[PDB]
This record gives sequence, C-alpha cells and structure tokens, in this order.
Amino acid sequence: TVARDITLLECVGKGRYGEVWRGSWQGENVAVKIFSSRDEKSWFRETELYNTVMLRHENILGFIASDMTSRHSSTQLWLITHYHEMGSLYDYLQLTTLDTVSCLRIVLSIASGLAHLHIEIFGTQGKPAIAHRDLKSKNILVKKNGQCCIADLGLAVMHSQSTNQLDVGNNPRVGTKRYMAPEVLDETIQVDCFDSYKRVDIWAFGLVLWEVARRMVSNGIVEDYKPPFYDVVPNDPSFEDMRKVVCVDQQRPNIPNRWFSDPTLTSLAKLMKECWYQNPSARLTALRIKKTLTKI
Ligand SMILES: COc1cc(-c2cncc(-c3ccc(N4CCNCC4)cc3)c2)cc(OC)c1OC
Repeated sequence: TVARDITLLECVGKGRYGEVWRGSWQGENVAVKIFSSRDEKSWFRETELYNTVMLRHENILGFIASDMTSRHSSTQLWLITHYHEMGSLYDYLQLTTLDTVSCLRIVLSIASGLAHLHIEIFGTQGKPAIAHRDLKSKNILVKKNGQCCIADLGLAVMHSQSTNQLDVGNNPRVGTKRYMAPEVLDETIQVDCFDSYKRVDIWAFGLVLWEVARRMVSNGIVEDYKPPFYDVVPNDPSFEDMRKVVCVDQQRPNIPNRWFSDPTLTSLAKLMKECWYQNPSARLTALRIKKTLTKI
C-alpha cells in the first residue's frame, strides 16, 4: 500500500476536518490528508469520486491514493495527493502581488477546473456533473506554472442526466459560512434542483475572484489581502452573522474605485457582480465565466 510506505515530515494544516501533511513517498513529496473518524463520510465521498469517476484535470488536485484501516480500537483514513509546495491561494496572496498576466492565469485556471467539475461528459471518459459546495481560497492550491487547482471534494454532489439521479449523500458537514450564498443562508435554496448547487459554487467563485483581483497591481496601486466580508463580520462568523449581512442588508464586497481605471479589473468587476445576484437563476455559469475570461 502507498500509505505504509509514506513518511510524514510536516503538518501544513490542522482543523475541524482533520490534518494535512507533507510526506515522502518513494523519494517524492506527497500531500496526506488524515480525516477525523467523525468525518468518515467526506473521506468516502472524495475517494469514490477519484477512484470510480476517474476525475482528472490540470486544475483539479491530483489523486494518487486512498487508504483506510479500521479495528474496534481505531480507524485511520488517509487521502494522498500531489504536493504543491506553494500552498493555498489564501497563503500565496498574502505574500505576493500580481500583474495582469498572472492574475488572469489564476482566475482562468479556477474557472476551467470549476467548469470541468460542472459539465457532464458522457460514456467512455464518462463523468457526471459535479458541484463542489465548499469553494474558497483555502481550497485552491497554487502550482509552480502559475496556475491553480481546486481541492477538497468531501461535500461534492453529483448528477447524471442519462439516469435522473441526484447523489447528495448523508454528510453532517456543511459549507464554510463566510462563503455561503443568500439562498443557503435564508434556506430558500431549491434542495431538489441540481442546478441550485452549481449556482452556490458560482456565488463562492465570485468572492474568490474579488480576493484575487485586490492583489493585482494597477497604476502603482494595490490593496492588501482580505477575506470576503472582513469589515462586517468577525473571524469564524456564525450562520446568523452571515444571514444579517448577506440576506437582510444585501451587502456585497466593495469594489474599489481604482479598478475602473484599469480595463482588466473593470472586466473582472462586472463578472464578480454577475456571480452575486440575489436571484440564483440570474448568475452566470462556470462555462460562461470561462469564455468571458478567455476573451481577455
Ligand atoms: C485544501 O485541501 C487540501 C490541500 C492539500 C495540499 C496539497 N499540497 C500542498 C498543500 C499545502 C502546502 C503548504 C501549505 N502551507 C501554508 C501554511 N504555511 C506554509 C505551508 C499549505 C498547503 C496542501 C492536500 C489535500 O488532501 C491531500 C487537501 O484536502 C483534499
């Protein structure tokens, strides 16, 4: 097994979810995610997407292996992937500023990964449509070629159109609250429409776009890194804090005045806005976002 042969070198993240480690396998770095015994359903879900759907793309974090052992005494659950030494988009944006080329390359690579997840491809290379449900800057990793890939499919839901089957799962985990869409916060989300879940991803994508664009330099000016809604909610905000801001007050992240002196940041401001409509059916699709980014 890949797991018995791996040496854990350093913990690069710990949380409610479990732990992610840098490890060594056959002389190469790998990333190991060790799940809490209480998050067992996430491990299975992510595993079965990778091992049964054969989900593979430049902009989706690359699967190597998955291992589990269980006795009455204890259960260990490991997901092993490629290691990206630059870390998350969240870590990266704190240390670094961007130019037009490197900003476009980041947001274009996210949109490609998301569109690949959302689109149903039939038959031989087959794949159902997949919604992520926890998109955020921490779940995006930065590669050395300046592109990004999307990680963490523990909450993903699938839909096949050859069948009429929606696979939600029975997972007690739910999204990161800061990135939750209006319809999730006010509970008007159409829980039996698969498209509802894609539109929730598009909302979160818009917030990530905002995060990245802030760090693009324009006419000698740049903002510091902030997470969405930094000015109106505390760290680790509650469901209710987010509901007041997003539903009741209808707030969206502020667009700095300086962006409208730059053609690219101007084009990105318009996309962001079309991800954030209160009405989910009015939001753009992942494919359209990709096409619009391609046009610049
Ligand atoms: C976002 O979730 C994941 C991320 C990674 C992952 C893969 N490759 C590199 C990193 C990574 C490396 C360094 C950092 N740093 C941030 C803090 N200080 C510097 C190091 C962060 C993330 C993380 C692997 C995962 O499943 C295996 C995983 O869950 C599916």
